[PDB]
Order: sequence, then C-alpha cells, then structure tokens
Amino acid sequence: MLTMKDIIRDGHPTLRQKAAELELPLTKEEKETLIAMREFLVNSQDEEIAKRYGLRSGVGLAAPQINISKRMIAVLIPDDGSGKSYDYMLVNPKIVSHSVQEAYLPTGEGCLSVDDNVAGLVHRHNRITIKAKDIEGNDIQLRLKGYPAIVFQHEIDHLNGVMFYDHIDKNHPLQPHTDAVEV
Ligand SMILES: O=C(O)C[C@@H](Cc1ccccc1)[C@H](O)SCc1ccccc1
Ligand code: NI
Repeated sequence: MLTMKDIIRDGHPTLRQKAAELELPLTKEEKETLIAMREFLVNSQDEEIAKRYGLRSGVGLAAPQINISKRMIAVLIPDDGSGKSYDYMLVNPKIVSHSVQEAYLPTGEGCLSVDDNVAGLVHRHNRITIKAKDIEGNDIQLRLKGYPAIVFQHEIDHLNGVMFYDHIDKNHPLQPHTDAVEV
C-alpha cells in the first residue's frame, strides 16, 4: 500500500527526467505498481483511510512521482454532478491532437510532490485526444475536455519532467489568457 512517504518531493531529480516508454506486455511488477497508484488515489479520496494514513487527496498520479521513471499514469476523478467519472490506468499515453483554445483552473494547480502552494494560472488545452495502452496492452483513445483534460495534461507533463509551476507567467501569474475557458 502506497502512502505520502512513497511520493518524492520537488527537487528530487527523477521529477525532472524524461520517463521511459514501456515495452508490452508489462511485467507483473509493472502491473502491481500501476494498480497501487490507482489504489493510492482511491485511498486518498476515502475520508477515513486518508485520515488514518495521512494521505493528501489526489485525482492523478504519474510513476515518476513514486520515483519510477516510466510512462504510466493513473487518473481517478469521481462523479461531480455531471454523471461523468474518469477511472484510467494508462501506459505510454500520448496527446495526438488538441484544441487551440486554452483552459485554466482559476485557483491555479496543486501537486502531491509539491509541499507548498504556488499561486498562478496554468493555461492548458481545453480539448485533447489521447492514445494510450491499458494495463493488458489493449488500445485506448480518450477524447477529453475541461477538468479531465487539465488533469491528464498535468500527469503527462510529469512524464516529460515538466512541473505545473513552469507554465505560470512570471509577471502576470493571475492574468487569464484571451478566450481561455475557466473550468
Ligand atoms: O500530484 C499530482 O500529480 C496529483 C494532483 C493533480 C492535479 C492538481 C491540480 C490540477 C490538476 C491535477 C492532485 O490530484 S490535486 C488534489 C485534489 C484532490 C481532490 C480534489 C481536488 C484536488
Ligand atoms: Ni503533480
């Protein structure tokens, strides 16, 4: 069972490397680690378990964040009211197309690997298409918009050694871009 002590912190070099593509099929050990990543998000979102084990709530986790330099991510976004939820373990995910139009969380972003908050809007694509493999090496294409697009782009940044705060404007951190949609 993963906990916060498994999450490496900003400054750890693994967070700034470029994660490696996986060969398919995955090793038993690789499956186990991807299931535990999802299991972490599930645990962090249960108020009892998260309290008992001191978990920060998460909707996304990339393997580099537990110091494994490999291109797999977990996303767990619970139903918010839409009837739409997102429960995805992805191998070698890749953004293949996206909108020109940007979007931003008006609160800015947070990160399990970042102990402090950094203020500033992080502009991303409002709409993306992703090709990935699932845990069994089958093919997945995701068409995502808004909150889920932002989450997946955040997790994929991790695989290219990019950190949310790198996108924050230096002089005008809270300046929305022209026609950017607020989520
Ligand atoms: O540390 C991570 O990579 C997981 C982040 C991802 C994220 C943060 C901000 C914006 C998009 C993605 C955590 O999931 S943030 C914590 C959280 C948990 C439940 C509800 C809202 C926020
Ligand atoms: Ni993060």
